Amino acid sequence: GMTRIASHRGGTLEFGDSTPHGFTATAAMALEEVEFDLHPTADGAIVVHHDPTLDATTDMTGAIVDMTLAKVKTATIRYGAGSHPMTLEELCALYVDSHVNFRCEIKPGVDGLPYEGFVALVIAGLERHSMLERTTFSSFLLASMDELWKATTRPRLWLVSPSVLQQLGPGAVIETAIAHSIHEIGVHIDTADAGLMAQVQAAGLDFGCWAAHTPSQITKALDLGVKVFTTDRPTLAIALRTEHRME
Ligand SMILES: [Fe+3]
Repeated sequence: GMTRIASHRGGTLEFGDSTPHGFTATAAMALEEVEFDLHPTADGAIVVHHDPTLDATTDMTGAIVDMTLAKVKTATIRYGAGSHPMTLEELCALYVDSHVNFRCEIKPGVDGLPYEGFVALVIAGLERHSMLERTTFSSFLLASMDELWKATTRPRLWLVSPSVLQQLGPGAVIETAIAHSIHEIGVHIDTADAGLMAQVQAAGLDFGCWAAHTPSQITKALDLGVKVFTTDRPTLAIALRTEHRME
Protein backbone atom coordinates (compact mmCIF):
# COMPACT_ATOMS: atom_id res chain seq x y z
CA GLY A 1 0.00 0.00 0.00
CA MET A 2 1.08 3.58 0.74
CA THR A 3 2.86 4.79 3.92
CA ARG A 4 0.75 7.52 5.48
CA ILE A 5 2.22 10.88 6.58
CA ALA A 6 1.18 12.68 9.76
CA SER A 7 2.17 16.33 10.26
CA HIS A 8 3.96 16.49 13.62
CA ARG A 9 2.36 19.35 15.59
CA GLY A 10 1.33 21.05 12.32
CA GLY A 11 4.94 20.83 11.00
CA THR A 12 7.22 22.17 13.82
CA LEU A 13 10.28 22.84 11.65
CA GLU A 14 8.27 24.73 8.94
CA PHE A 15 5.67 26.66 10.90
CA GLY A 16 6.69 26.52 14.57
CA ASP A 17 5.37 24.19 17.32
CA SER A 18 1.57 23.74 17.36
CA THR A 19 0.76 27.03 15.66
CA PRO A 20 -2.52 28.08 14.04
CA HIS A 21 -0.46 28.71 10.89
CA GLY A 22 1.04 25.20 10.85
CA PHE A 23 -2.29 23.53 11.51
CA THR A 24 -4.02 25.70 8.83
CA ALA A 25 -1.22 24.99 6.37
CA THR A 26 -1.31 21.27 7.23
CA ALA A 27 -5.12 21.18 6.83
CA ALA A 28 -4.67 22.17 3.13
CA MET A 29 -1.80 19.72 2.35
CA ALA A 30 -1.63 16.40 0.50
CA LEU A 31 -1.10 14.09 3.48
CA GLU A 32 -3.43 12.03 5.67
CA GLU A 33 -3.05 13.10 9.30
CA VAL A 34 -2.17 15.91 11.61
CA GLU A 35 -0.53 14.85 14.95
CA PHE A 36 -0.95 16.82 18.10
CA ASP A 37 -0.94 16.68 21.91
CA LEU A 38 -3.63 17.88 24.38
CA HIS A 39 -3.70 19.11 28.00
CA PRO A 40 -6.52 20.43 30.18
CA THR A 41 -6.63 23.90 31.76
CA ALA A 42 -7.71 24.46 35.37
CA ASP A 43 -11.23 25.54 34.18
CA GLY A 44 -12.20 22.66 31.87
CA ALA A 45 -10.71 23.80 28.54
CA ILE A 46 -8.70 21.53 26.25
CA VAL A 47 -5.60 23.22 24.73
CA VAL A 48 -3.35 21.98 21.90
CA HIS A 49 0.30 22.11 23.18
CA HIS A 50 3.16 19.54 23.41
CA ASP A 51 4.70 20.04 26.86
CA PRO A 52 2.41 20.15 29.93
CA THR A 53 3.97 23.56 30.63
CA LEU A 54 4.08 26.69 28.46
CA ASP A 55 7.80 27.45 29.08
CA ALA A 56 9.58 25.89 26.08
CA THR A 57 7.62 27.27 23.11
CA THR A 58 5.98 30.44 24.51
CA ASP A 59 6.73 33.64 26.44
CA MET A 60 4.76 32.47 29.50
CA THR A 61 5.74 30.05 32.27
CA GLY A 62 3.74 27.40 34.21
CA ALA A 63 1.74 24.15 34.01
CA ILE A 64 -1.28 24.37 31.72
CA VAL A 65 -3.53 22.47 34.17
CA ASP A 66 -2.73 25.01 36.96
CA MET A 67 -3.98 27.98 34.84
CA THR A 68 -7.15 29.28 33.15
CA LEU A 69 -7.84 29.25 29.40
CA ALA A 70 -7.67 33.06 29.70
CA LYS A 71 -4.06 33.10 30.95
CA VAL A 72 -3.08 30.44 28.38
CA LYS A 73 -4.51 32.62 25.58
CA THR A 74 -2.32 35.57 26.76
CA ALA A 75 0.76 33.42 25.82
CA THR A 76 2.48 34.01 22.50
CA ILE A 77 4.12 31.14 20.61
CA ARG A 78 7.79 31.40 19.58
CA TYR A 79 8.14 31.64 15.78
CA GLY A 80 4.30 31.91 15.46
CA ALA A 81 4.02 35.55 14.27
CA GLY A 82 1.92 36.65 17.23
CA SER A 83 -0.18 33.37 17.50
CA HIS A 84 -1.64 32.04 20.76
CA PRO A 85 -2.10 28.34 21.70
CA MET A 86 -5.28 26.75 20.14
CA THR A 87 -8.23 25.14 21.95
CA LEU A 88 -9.48 21.76 20.62
CA GLU A 89 -12.72 23.43 19.42
CA GLU A 90 -10.63 25.91 17.37
CA LEU A 91 -8.42 23.12 15.94
CA CYS A 92 -11.53 21.15 14.94
CA ALA A 93 -12.87 24.18 12.99
CA LEU A 94 -9.82 24.08 10.69
CA TYR A 95 -10.21 20.39 9.86
CA VAL A 96 -14.04 19.89 9.61
CA ASP A 97 -13.91 20.86 5.88
CA SER A 98 -10.47 19.21 5.23
CA HIS A 99 -9.52 15.70 4.05
CA VAL A 100 -6.78 15.38 6.74
CA ASN A 101 -7.66 13.33 9.84
CA PHE A 102 -6.62 13.52 13.53
CA ARG A 103 -3.83 11.62 15.37
CA CYS A 104 -4.28 12.76 18.95
CA GLU A 105 -1.75 12.08 21.78
CA ILE A 106 -2.82 11.74 25.42
CA LYS A 107 0.20 13.17 27.29
CA PRO A 108 0.67 13.09 31.05
CA GLY A 109 1.15 16.10 33.30
CA VAL A 110 4.33 17.65 34.74
CA ASP A 111 4.61 14.86 37.32
CA GLY A 112 4.49 12.26 34.46
CA LEU A 113 1.17 10.83 35.71
CA PRO A 114 -1.95 10.85 33.52
CA TYR A 115 -4.64 13.49 33.84
CA GLU A 116 -7.62 12.01 35.75
CA GLY A 117 -10.91 12.18 33.81
CA PHE A 118 -9.31 13.69 30.69
CA VAL A 119 -9.57 10.84 28.15
CA ALA A 120 -13.36 11.12 28.64
CA LEU A 121 -13.26 14.92 28.24
CA VAL A 122 -11.17 14.61 25.02
CA ILE A 123 -13.60 11.99 23.62
CA ALA A 124 -16.58 14.25 24.52
CA GLY A 125 -14.94 17.35 22.91
CA LEU A 126 -14.07 15.55 19.63
CA GLU A 127 -17.59 14.07 19.39
CA ARG A 128 -19.11 17.50 20.24
CA HIS A 129 -17.17 19.11 17.31
CA SER A 130 -17.65 16.26 14.88
CA MET A 131 -14.08 14.87 14.67
CA LEU A 132 -14.16 11.72 16.92
CA GLU A 133 -14.95 9.56 13.89
CA ARG A 134 -11.82 10.89 12.18
CA THR A 135 -9.41 10.42 15.19
CA THR A 136 -6.74 7.80 15.94
CA PHE A 137 -5.64 7.92 19.64
CA SER A 138 -2.06 7.48 20.82
CA SER A 139 -0.09 7.48 24.11
CA PHE A 140 3.20 6.30 25.61
CA LEU A 141 1.36 5.23 28.78
CA LEU A 142 -0.39 1.85 29.14
CA ALA A 143 -2.71 3.43 31.78
CA SER A 144 -3.93 5.79 29.07
CA MET A 145 -4.10 3.02 26.44
CA ASP A 146 -6.22 1.00 28.89
CA GLU A 147 -8.67 3.91 29.45
CA LEU A 148 -8.93 4.38 25.68
CA TRP A 149 -9.67 0.64 25.15
CA LYS A 150 -12.58 1.06 27.59
CA ALA A 151 -13.80 4.49 26.41
CA THR A 152 -13.63 4.30 22.60
CA THR A 153 -13.97 2.22 19.56
CA ARG A 154 -11.62 4.53 17.61
CA PRO A 155 -8.23 3.16 16.57
CA ARG A 156 -5.60 3.19 19.34
CA LEU A 157 -1.83 3.09 18.93
CA TRP A 158 0.84 2.60 21.66
CA LEU A 159 3.94 4.74 21.39
CA VAL A 160 6.92 2.59 22.36
CA SER A 161 9.88 4.71 23.51
CA PRO A 162 13.44 3.73 22.76
CA SER A 163 13.98 2.93 26.48
CA VAL A 164 10.99 0.57 26.65
CA LEU A 165 11.95 -1.06 23.37
CA GLN A 166 15.57 -1.59 24.40
CA GLN A 167 14.80 -2.66 27.97
CA LEU A 168 11.75 -4.88 27.47
CA GLY A 169 13.13 -6.07 24.10
CA PRO A 170 10.83 -6.64 21.10
CA GLY A 171 9.44 -10.01 22.37
CA ALA A 172 8.04 -8.49 25.57
CA VAL A 173 6.87 -5.29 23.85
CA ILE A 174 4.76 -7.51 21.50
CA GLU A 175 3.47 -9.63 24.43
CA THR A 176 2.52 -6.50 26.35
CA ALA A 177 0.64 -5.01 23.38
CA ILE A 178 -1.26 -8.27 22.79
CA ALA A 179 -2.10 -8.55 26.49
CA HIS A 180 -3.60 -5.02 26.37
CA SER A 181 -5.53 -5.56 23.10
CA ILE A 182 -3.35 -2.99 21.29
CA HIS A 183 -3.26 -3.61 17.54
CA GLU A 184 -0.58 -1.07 16.52
CA ILE A 185 2.73 0.20 17.93
CA GLY A 186 4.85 3.23 16.89
CA VAL A 187 8.62 3.17 17.47
CA HIS A 188 11.17 5.99 17.08
CA ILE A 189 12.35 5.95 13.46
CA ASP A 190 15.98 5.49 14.63
CA THR A 191 14.98 2.27 16.45
CA ALA A 192 13.06 0.78 13.46
CA ASP A 193 14.40 -1.81 11.06
CA ALA A 194 13.06 -4.57 8.74
CA GLY A 195 13.52 -7.44 11.25
CA LEU A 196 11.65 -5.56 13.99
CA MET A 197 8.83 -4.76 11.59
CA ALA A 198 8.82 -8.43 10.48
CA GLN A 199 8.53 -9.61 14.11
CA VAL A 200 5.80 -7.10 14.93
CA GLN A 201 3.73 -8.03 11.84
CA ALA A 202 4.21 -11.77 12.34
CA ALA A 203 2.39 -11.25 15.70
CA GLY A 204 -0.55 -9.64 13.99
CA LEU A 205 0.35 -6.02 14.85
CA ASP A 206 0.54 -2.86 12.71
CA PHE A 207 3.93 -1.07 12.73
CA GLY A 208 4.42 2.70 12.41
CA CYS A 209 7.07 5.26 13.33
CA TRP A 210 7.64 8.69 14.78
CA ALA A 211 10.36 11.44 14.74
CA ALA A 212 11.13 11.03 11.00
CA HIS A 213 12.30 14.62 10.49
CA THR A 214 15.33 14.40 8.16
CA PRO A 215 15.57 13.22 4.51
CA SER A 216 17.43 10.11 5.77
CA GLN A 217 14.76 9.23 8.35
CA ILE A 218 11.83 9.97 5.99
CA THR A 219 13.40 7.85 3.28
CA LYS A 220 14.03 5.05 5.81
CA ALA A 221 10.32 4.96 6.72
CA LEU A 222 9.26 4.81 3.02
CA ASP A 223 11.84 2.14 2.18
CA LEU A 224 10.72 0.07 5.18
CA GLY A 225 7.10 0.37 4.16
CA VAL A 226 5.73 1.37 7.54
CA LYS A 227 2.07 2.14 7.98
CA VAL A 228 2.52 5.74 9.05
CA PHE A 229 5.15 8.25 10.33
CA THR A 230 4.98 11.60 12.07
CA THR A 231 7.29 14.34 10.62
CA ASP A 232 8.24 17.92 11.52
CA ARG A 233 8.82 18.47 7.72
CA PRO A 234 5.48 17.43 6.07
CA THR A 235 6.19 19.41 2.86
CA LEU A 236 9.41 17.49 2.30
CA ALA A 237 7.82 14.17 3.38
CA ILE A 238 5.04 14.48 0.75
CA ALA A 239 7.71 15.39 -1.85
CA LEU A 240 9.94 12.48 -0.83
CA ARG A 241 7.00 9.99 -0.88
CA THR A 242 5.67 11.24 -4.27
CA GLU A 243 9.20 10.79 -5.60
CA HIS A 244 9.59 7.37 -3.84
CA ARG A 245 6.37 6.04 -5.47
CA MET A 246 7.63 6.93 -8.94
CA GLU A 247 11.13 5.57 -8.22
FE1 LIG B 1 3.10 13.86 20.29
